[PDB]
Amino acid sequence: LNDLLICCRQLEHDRATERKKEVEKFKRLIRDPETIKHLDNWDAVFRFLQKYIQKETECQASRQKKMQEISSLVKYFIKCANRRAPRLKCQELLNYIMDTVKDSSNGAIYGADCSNILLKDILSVRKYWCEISQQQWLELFSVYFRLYLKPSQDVHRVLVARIIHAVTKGCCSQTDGLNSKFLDFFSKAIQCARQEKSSSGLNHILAALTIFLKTLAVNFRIRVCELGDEILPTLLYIWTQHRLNDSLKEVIIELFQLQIYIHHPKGAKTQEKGAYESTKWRSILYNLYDLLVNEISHIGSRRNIAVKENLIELMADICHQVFNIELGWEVIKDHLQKSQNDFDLVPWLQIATQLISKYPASLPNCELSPLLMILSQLLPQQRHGERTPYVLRCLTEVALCQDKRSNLESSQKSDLLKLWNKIWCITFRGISSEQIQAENFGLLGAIIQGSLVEVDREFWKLFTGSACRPSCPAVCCLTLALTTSIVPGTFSLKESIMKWLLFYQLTEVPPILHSNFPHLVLEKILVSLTMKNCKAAMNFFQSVPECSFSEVEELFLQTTFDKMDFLTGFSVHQNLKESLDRCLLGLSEQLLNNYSSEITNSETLVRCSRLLVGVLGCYCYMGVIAEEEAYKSELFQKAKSLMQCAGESITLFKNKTNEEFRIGSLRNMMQLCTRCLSNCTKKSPNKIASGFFLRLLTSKLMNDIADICKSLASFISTIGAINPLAEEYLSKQDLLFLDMLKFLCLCVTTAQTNTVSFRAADIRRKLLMLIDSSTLEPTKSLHLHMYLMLLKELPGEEYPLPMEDVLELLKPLSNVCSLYRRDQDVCKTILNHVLHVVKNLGQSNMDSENTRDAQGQFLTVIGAFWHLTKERKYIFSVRMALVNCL
Amino acid sequence: IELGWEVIKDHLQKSQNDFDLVPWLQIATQLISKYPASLPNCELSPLLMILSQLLPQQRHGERTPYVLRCLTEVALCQDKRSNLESSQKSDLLKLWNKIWCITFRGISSEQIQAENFGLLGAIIQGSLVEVDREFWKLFTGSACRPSCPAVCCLT
Repeated sequence: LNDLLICCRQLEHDRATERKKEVEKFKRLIRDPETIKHLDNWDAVFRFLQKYIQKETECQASRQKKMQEISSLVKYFIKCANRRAPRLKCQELLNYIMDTVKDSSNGAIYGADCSNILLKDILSVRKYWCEISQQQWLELFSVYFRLYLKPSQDVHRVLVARIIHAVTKGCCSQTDGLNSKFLDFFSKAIQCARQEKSSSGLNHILAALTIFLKTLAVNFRIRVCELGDEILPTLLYIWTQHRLNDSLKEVIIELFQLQIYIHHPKGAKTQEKGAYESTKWRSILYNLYDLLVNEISHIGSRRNIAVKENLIELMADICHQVFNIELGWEVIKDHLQKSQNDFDLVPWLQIATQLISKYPASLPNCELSPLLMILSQLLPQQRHGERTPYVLRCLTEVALCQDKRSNLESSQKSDLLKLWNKIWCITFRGISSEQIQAENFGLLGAIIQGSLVEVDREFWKLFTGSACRPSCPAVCCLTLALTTSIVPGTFSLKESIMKWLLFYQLTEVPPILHSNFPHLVLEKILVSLTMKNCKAAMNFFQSVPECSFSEVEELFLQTTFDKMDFLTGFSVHQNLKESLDRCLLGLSEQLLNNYSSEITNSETLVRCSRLLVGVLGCYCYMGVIAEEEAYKSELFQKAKSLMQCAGESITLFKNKTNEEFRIGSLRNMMQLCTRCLSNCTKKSPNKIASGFFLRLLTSKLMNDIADICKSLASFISTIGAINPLAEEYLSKQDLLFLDMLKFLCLCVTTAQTNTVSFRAADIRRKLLMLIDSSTLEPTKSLHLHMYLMLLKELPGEEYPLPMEDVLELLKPLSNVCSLYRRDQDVCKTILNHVLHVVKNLGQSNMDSENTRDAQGQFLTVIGAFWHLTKERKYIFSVRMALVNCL
Repeated sequence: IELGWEVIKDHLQKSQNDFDLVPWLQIATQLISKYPASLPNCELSPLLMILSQLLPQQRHGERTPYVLRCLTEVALCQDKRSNLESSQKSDLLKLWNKIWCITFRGISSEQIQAENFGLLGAIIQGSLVEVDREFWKLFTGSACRPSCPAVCCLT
């Protein structure tokens, strides 16, 4: 080991003739046992390589080949050194890269090569990405940006900008942020963009500018505003005089949208509302409006005729900022009128849709009637065309804005009603078109929401027979129709509606079970169908209460003081009850008879059980039935039998763990049952349904899932580094494991409220043994994710947890904090996770030794974090996390 | 070898796509239109049953006008027969009532306007299904435009 290294070092210091074989001898001297016994050091061989390289280069075109093979061999040495683990320290390697790239004596190919090693090794390892200091970060950024500014241009320039985005990503992710004195540097780069035409690496530069402005938007707001005011005209000139590269266009539009957010947070218009106004900025806005108007009328701006969402948002924001040369809705109406083809009509409709959806008040009350008339004229074209769904969804937010206004005069409201009735009768036909099924039901629910057009008896005929299958648009239209209208008795119409909702073929599953619906939506409609007063039940149901760069907009609003976040039992139709019960039992027999172990899936049974428990909870919340007799109903028996028949899937899975085809169905039903449960303690039908679902669950499946937790716990592009918290390290089995932990945590935290067959004490014991100190390994991503999820879910303020359990949970925090102190993202994540155990740590009625030990450990770790923050070792996000936990 | 409508019904049943189903429907329609007597009275009920099953496919497809014309020709052939038994005539009346209540939807589609109007006219002229008050509502307002298909059945 040491003797071999000494011999290799001595051989490398000999003459060139001897070195010709000494290089190969040193390359072949490495071996697996040698590196196994060498684990510690690597700094010795690193500096040996350093001195060998410097002595080789110390002593034209001939030397280029020698440089090539020495670069190849040092690259091989770096790759093999970090093949297993990154033992080599990144500091000296980065200094070597810096001192070899700073000088112009080394060739550009060597610079590109060392950049490749920098990205593949330094920029691909989290430890290397995190151990770089702020001063080293900023000096490396400065030297690389100065190299990018060199007049020499080669193929590597687009490569160099790739570093620029990465390093800028590093300083804003691991450090608090470098000073603003470097901003002018980028300005000069922008000036360079005004001269060069290739723009090979300009996309990366623009992306780096966008991310840097997003990071630094917290401070230097005036500096950012003036920098934008002086830089955006250059970007406008480039856009005018460029080949319109898609990446360049999208990054430029992203920068423009960021600047609009900076200048006009949350659509602010006047100076007193928080927005910043200037003549140059207004001229820039007008020029950008003209450019967007020119560009939207292009083939490549969209076979597809739909414009991308970013363009629509940018155009709508510009229109809102400029609407009061004179601009207004008149030019929009003229463009709509003169659009003789769908190609030039769809973009304007999209712009109007987005503008009304985001800014309902941007449309004056005088122009709503002309807009409605032009939309009505453009709606029919003798058949279902491309623009038909666009117009259908454009009318939706127009109707919504009409709902959200009350200053309209009597004449105007009468005129809009006499136009909306014709709109209703026109849109009544064409519902059978399935390709616009989602769009049609958007209007029908919306208008009924505002009571603009009185519902007719013929509308109730639509939800009958096999005219349309029960889908989410259909049910969300039906519920809104039911809230503000009374179903006619033509005792039979309600029966037809119930039949259509529960249409069963006498061998395909009903569409309600096949597809997914929002939780507790069909059940409310079903229980109100039998209600004496459906409208009253509707008004009663929703009367119950409930428990990125966007946040920078609210931050600016708080800073400017524009938005103050602070200082702010019915009887039921008896006759329909037995009919509903008969339908339920019939579908129960149909589902049970055709059920099979393999061919029949399980999530359909889960959805049917959700429907049954929703109906039961709705009945319990009313005075229809009592809870005790609800427990004894045959609906409970069928719901239990559903999971009894579905448990054989888990029984087969626990024996055949290697199976990879059932994982999708199991994860589907597992996500469904997680969405079924509700952890809120308020008196709501959701709580009753969750309790029923928990009490349905048997102990055998609980034990099986707890055992397979331990069974599976033993299993063994991006510009910069990979976040350890990212999902790319998580496979399908990992996703199943995490949502399985979610389900089990919800079950253990919500079962104690009611009476269940299974005992939660042993379940919690297994959960804690899953994260046992001997078993848990902080170095593993899966184990760390499981620990964070368990810490997030186990604590609960409703009922105090045992102090032994919470101290056992808190014990493995110290080592994972120590091993991941250099990574800011994991620190902020764990700080966000640890704040939910305080609600149970605060309750200390039984002041024992364990309580004092747990609170002392928490106090010590919080104090250590506070001291670390006082040492300027944590980024701003860590500071917000610490403030939140305090 | 034995040949008959049984193989035609089998081909209709096994046709999983409109490519292999439209030609057989066209052949049946032509045979019924030209030679009504070629279809024995025993197989008309299974033929109508398979046609009713093949009529809906969750949207307006290419085979829909062909199925509509086939049903029209079947109704026309049923018009020119009087030897049917009481049980068979009652069963076909019930099946035609089901077809009547099914065919109301999709009337707004102008592409299959002519076929829908022809089928409705065939059923009404044959007196297979008693007309309802909802039928008169169809020719009201601006839901459909007056045309030759809209008046040939109306008269």
